[PDB]
Amino acid sequence: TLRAAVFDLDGVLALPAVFGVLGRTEEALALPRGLLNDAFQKGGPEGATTRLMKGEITLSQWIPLMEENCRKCSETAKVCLPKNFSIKEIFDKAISARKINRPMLQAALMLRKKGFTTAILTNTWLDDRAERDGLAQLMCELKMHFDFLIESCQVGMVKPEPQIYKFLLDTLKASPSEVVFLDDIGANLKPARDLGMVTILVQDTDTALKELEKVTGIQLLNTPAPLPTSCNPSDMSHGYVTVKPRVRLHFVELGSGPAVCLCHGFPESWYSWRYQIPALAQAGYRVLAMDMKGYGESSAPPEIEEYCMEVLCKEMVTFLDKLGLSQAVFIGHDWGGMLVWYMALFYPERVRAVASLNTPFIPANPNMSPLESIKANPVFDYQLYFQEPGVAEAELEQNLSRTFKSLFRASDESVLSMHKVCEAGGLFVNSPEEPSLSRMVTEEEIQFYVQQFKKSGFRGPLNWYRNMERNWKWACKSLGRKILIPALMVTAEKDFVLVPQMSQHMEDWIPHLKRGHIEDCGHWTQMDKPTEVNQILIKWLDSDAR
Amino acid sequence: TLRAAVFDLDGVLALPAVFGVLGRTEEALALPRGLLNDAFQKGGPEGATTRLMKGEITLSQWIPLMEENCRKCSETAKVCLPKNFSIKEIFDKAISARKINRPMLQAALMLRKKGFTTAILTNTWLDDRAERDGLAQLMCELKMHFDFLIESCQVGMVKPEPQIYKFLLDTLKASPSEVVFLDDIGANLKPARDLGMVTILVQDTDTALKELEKVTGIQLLNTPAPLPTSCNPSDMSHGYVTVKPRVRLHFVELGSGPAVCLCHGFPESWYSWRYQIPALAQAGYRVLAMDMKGYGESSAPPEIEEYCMEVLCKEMVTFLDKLGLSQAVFIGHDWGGMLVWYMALFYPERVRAVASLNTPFIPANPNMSPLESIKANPVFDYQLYFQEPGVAEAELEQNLSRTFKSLFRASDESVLSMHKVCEAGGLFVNSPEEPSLSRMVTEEEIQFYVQQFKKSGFRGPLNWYRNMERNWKWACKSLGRKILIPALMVTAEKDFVLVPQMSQHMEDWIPHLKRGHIEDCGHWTQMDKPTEVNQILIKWLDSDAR
Ligand SMILES: CC(C)(C)c1cc(Br)c(O)c(CNCCCc2ccccc2)c1
Ligand SMILES: CC(C)(C)c1cc(Br)c(O)c(CNCCCc2ccccc2)c1
Repeated sequence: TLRAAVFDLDGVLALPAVFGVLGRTEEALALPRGLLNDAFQKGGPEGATTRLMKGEITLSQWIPLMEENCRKCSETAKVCLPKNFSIKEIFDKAISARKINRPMLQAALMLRKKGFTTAILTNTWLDDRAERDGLAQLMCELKMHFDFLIESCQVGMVKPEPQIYKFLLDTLKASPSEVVFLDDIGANLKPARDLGMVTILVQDTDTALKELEKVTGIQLLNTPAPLPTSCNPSDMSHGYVTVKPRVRLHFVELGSGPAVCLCHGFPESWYSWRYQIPALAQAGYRVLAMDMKGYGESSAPPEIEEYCMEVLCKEMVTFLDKLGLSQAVFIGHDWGGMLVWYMALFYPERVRAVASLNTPFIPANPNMSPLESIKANPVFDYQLYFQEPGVAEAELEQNLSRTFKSLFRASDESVLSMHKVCEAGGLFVNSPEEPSLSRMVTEEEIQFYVQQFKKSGFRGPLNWYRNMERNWKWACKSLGRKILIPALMVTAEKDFVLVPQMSQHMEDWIPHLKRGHIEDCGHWTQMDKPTEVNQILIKWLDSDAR
Repeated sequence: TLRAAVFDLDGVLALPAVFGVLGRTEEALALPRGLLNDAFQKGGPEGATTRLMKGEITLSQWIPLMEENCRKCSETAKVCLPKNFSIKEIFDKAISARKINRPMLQAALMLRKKGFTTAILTNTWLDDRAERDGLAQLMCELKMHFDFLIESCQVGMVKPEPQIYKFLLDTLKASPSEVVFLDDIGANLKPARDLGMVTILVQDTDTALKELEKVTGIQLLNTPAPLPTSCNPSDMSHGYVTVKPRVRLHFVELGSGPAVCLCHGFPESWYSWRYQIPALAQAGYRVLAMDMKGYGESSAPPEIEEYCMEVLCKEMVTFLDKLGLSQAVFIGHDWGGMLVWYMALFYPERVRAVASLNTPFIPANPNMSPLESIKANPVFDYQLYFQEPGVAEAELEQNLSRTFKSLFRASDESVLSMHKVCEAGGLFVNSPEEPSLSRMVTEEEIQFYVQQFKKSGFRGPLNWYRNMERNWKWACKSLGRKILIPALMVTAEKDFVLVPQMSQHMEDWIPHLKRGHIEDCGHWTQMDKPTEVNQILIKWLDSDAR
C-alpha cells in the first residue's frame, strides 16, 4: 500500500519549468531548435551542469561555463548568437517567473493530511546571484508543507543516478512499492520505476493529479476549498518581553517586513490568530501574535486595575519600546479591537495603521455612566454577570473543555443565548455538560486552549471587564479627537452582540475609515471565516499599511 | 544636594527648535516679524495650541486652526500670505530637520551614570501626520536613556501651568532644591524657579553645560569619548525556537529592518554583542543576537557530533525557516565567524551578506589531516588541549569567575600565553587565583557570564573543537566553490592567535571581499573596541547589505 509521495520541484511543484525557458528563448531569438538545451546538458555526467547540480560549484561560477558551451554549440551549428546574449538575464527572468503550482501543492497537502509522508526531491543549485532571495522565498514557502526536502547540491548526487533514489528511500524509511514519485522528466522517472516505485510523468497537472488520485484512492481533484495554513505551537518562535517588574508579555513571531501586532479577544490566545499568522507572514509582514495581559504565557496579576485600558495601552507602548519598534500596525478582535482603537486615539505616533474585527469604535458618552450604557442594551447583560469577582471565574473554570466547546461555535451551532444571563445565573446554565465539537475547531485545538487556561484561569481575562468607570473617565479625555491614521472596520453579519449596525456612526470620528464585511460569520471571526479574514486584511495592509 | 536632572525636548535635547522655524519661515517669505509665532500662540491658555499640547486635539486637527490664526494675524498686520502657504509643509520639514542634541544627551547620560534620576518634561502633541514615524523614532531613541518621559498631551497639563511642576516632583519623588531643570523658554523656567529648583536657561549648549557642571560638580564638558549604549539583559526581548526535538535556540531581538544574525565565539554569549545590539538596531536593522548551540539559554546536548559545522549550520537554516526569514545577514566572531563562512559556502541563498571578526576563511587542505594542520601552528596548541573530553571542562568549570576574568582581557593585560598549553597542563596554570578585573569589563558583566555558564558548563562549548575530522570532510566538498555574496573580513591587530596575516589569501576565494582593520585590538573585538566595530559594521551594512 502507498504511504509516501515524492514530488520534483521544476515542472511539478513550480511552474513554468526551466527546460521550457531555454526552448522559449531559442524561439524568441530564432536560434536553432535545441541549441540552448544542448549547451545546458553539454558533457553529460562530466559537464558543467552536473557539477552545479552536485554542489561542486555555485550558480554564479556556472554562468561563464554555460556561456562557453552556448558559443561551442553555435559554432558547430554554424550560427551566431545575438549581439547582447546573456545567460544571467535569461535565468534571472525564468527563476522570477517560476511560481508555486497551487493545485500540485494542494494535492501534496491533502496526501500529508491523510497520513502520507511527503517529500520534495530536486536537482537544484547553490544560488549566489544578487537576486537569490526570490528563490529562497519560494523554497521557504514550499518546504514547510513537506516532511523532507532533498536537494541534489546538498547531497552531492543527481537524478538519474541510482544512489539518489536509494538515499530517498533511506530518508523516507519506506520500501519502493510504498512510494509514488512524480516527475516531469521521463529519464529521471526511470530509476524510481526500475526500483518498483509508482511513477507519474507530469505533463499537465490535471492528468498527473487524476493518475495520483487513481493510484492513492484519495480525492485530490474537485475537492472543497481548503482552509488557510494553521500554526503548530511547538514550531513557532516564542518571544517574551518584561514591560514592568511583575509583568511579562508573550508573543509568537513570524515573517519579515512591517510589524503587525495581533491582539486577541476574550477569552482567547495568540492561537486565535493561527489561520492569519502564516498568511500575513507570507504576504510580506512581520507578525507578532500576542498573549494579551492575563492570558497564556503572559503575566496575569490579580488586581482589577492592572487591566484598565490606560495601563494595558501603556504596556503595549513599552512592549514596542523594548523590541525597538517605533511603530506596528495594530489589529484587534473583541477586547483586542477595543484596545487597538484606544492605541490609535492615545498613541497615534506608534500605530502605523489600525484594524478591528467586530468591535466598533463608539465614543464614550460623558452624560451617562458606563453601567447605565451597558444596562441600556439587552445583549450586553453578560457584562453585568462578569462584574462580581469570583462568580464568572467559578463557572468558567469548573470544566475548561466544556467552557471552550460551549463558547467556540459557528452562528448555526449556538448553545448560549446572551440575553438574561444574570437572571439565568450563568452563561452555561442551559448548555449541555458534554457539548458537541463545533465544525470550526478540532478536539486538539480545544485542548490547546484548555492547557493555556490551566495556568492563570479567568481572573485576569475577566478583569478586562471590571474597569468600566476607569476606562470611561480615560476615554472622555479623547472626546475632542478624531482617528485620522489608516483605519479598517471589519463587521461580522452574525455576531449577535457586536452587531454590524453598532459600527454605523464610525465615519463621524474616523472620516477616512475603510471597511470589510463578512457574511454568515459569527463572533469568532478568525476561525469562522479565516480565508475571508485573510483576504480583507492582506488587501488593506498592502494598500494602507505598506 | 542635587539628585535629579530634568530636560526639555525642543531646543534642549533636540535641535533646531520649532520656535526658530516659525521665525525662519517669516524671514524666508519676508512676512512681518513674529506673525507666525503670534498665530501659533493665539488665544494663549484658551487657544488652539494649548488644546493641542494638552492632548484635546491631534496635530492633524490643529493644522486648519493654525491656518485660520495665520490669516487673522495677516489681516490685522495688513499683509498677504504667499500663494502656496502651507502649515503642514512647514511643520513636516521642521520636525524632520530636528535631531538629537548629542552633547546634551551625553551630559544626561553622565548624570544618570553618576546616580541622578533623569527625566524629559515636554510640551508635545499627539502626532497623527502620515510622516509621524520620524518623530516616533526620535522619541524612542531619546526616551530609553531617561528614567521618565512626561508629555503634556498625555498628562493634560502644559508648562508654564503650576500643576505640571507639582506632577514632575511627585513622579521624581524629590523636593524642588534637589532638582536641576533645563529649558530654552524662560517663561517655562519661571515656575520651577518659583518652587526652588535650580534652573538653567538654554541658549547655546556649551554655556548650559558649563552651568550644569558648575551646579552638579560633575564633569560633563571635555569628557573622554563614551562607550556605545550597552544592553540590560532583563530589558531585552528574548526569543526561543525549537530547531529539532531536543534542541532549542535562544536569541535577543531588537529593532526593525533587514535581519542581522549575530554569532558569538568561544566561550561566549549573546551578551558579547551588548555594544553592537543597540547601535545596529538604531542604524535600521533587526538584530537577532544568538546564544549559539551549547551556550546560555540554548540547548546543550552532550554528544560531540551535535557540534559539527554541518549540523550547526543546518540548525541555523531551520532557525530562519521557523522565524519565517528567507535570509539574514550573518556576522560572526571566533567560532561564530567560522560558522558564518560555512553558511555563506553551503547556504548562499539564505545569507544576505556575511561578515567575520578575526576568523579568516582558509579552505580545507585535502592533502593534510586537520590534526596535522593544528600541530603545524604553535599558537593553535590550546586546540589540542581542548580535544580530550573532560580535561578542559574540569579546568574551565573549577572557578567560573576566575575563568572569565582570566580570559576577558585587553592585549596589554594578558595573563595567558597560548604556546605550550598541553605541556603546561592547562590554560590557567601560570595565571593568578584571583585575577584583576580587565578595563574592558565590569564585575557585574563578569557575573552575567558566570551565571550563564552555571546551566550547562563547558562540554557543549568545547565540543565545537571536537569535530575537526568531520568538519574537514564536509569543508572538502566546498573546495571548488567561491564566496561571491557580499563579504566583510575584520582583522584585529593584537589577536595573537587569529593574526591579521592569516587572512592574507582570502581574495583568492572571495574576490569581492571588503575589509576592516582595528588597531590595538585583541581577541575580544566587540568589547575591546566597540565604537570602531560599530563604525565598520554599520558602514558595510549600509553599503553592501541594505
Ligand atoms: C462572552 C462571549 C465571549 C460569549 C461573547 C459572545 C459574543 Br456573540 C460577543 O459578541 C462578545 C463580545 N464581547 C465584547 C467585549 C469587548 C467590548 C466591550 C464593550 C463594548 C464593545 C466591545 C462576547
Ligand atoms: C582559547 C581562547 C578563548 C583563550 C582564545 C584566545 C585567542 Br587570542 C584566540 O585567538 C582564540 C581563537 N579561537 C579560534 C576558534 C575558531 C577557529 C578554529 C580554527 C581556526 C580558526 C578559528 C581563542
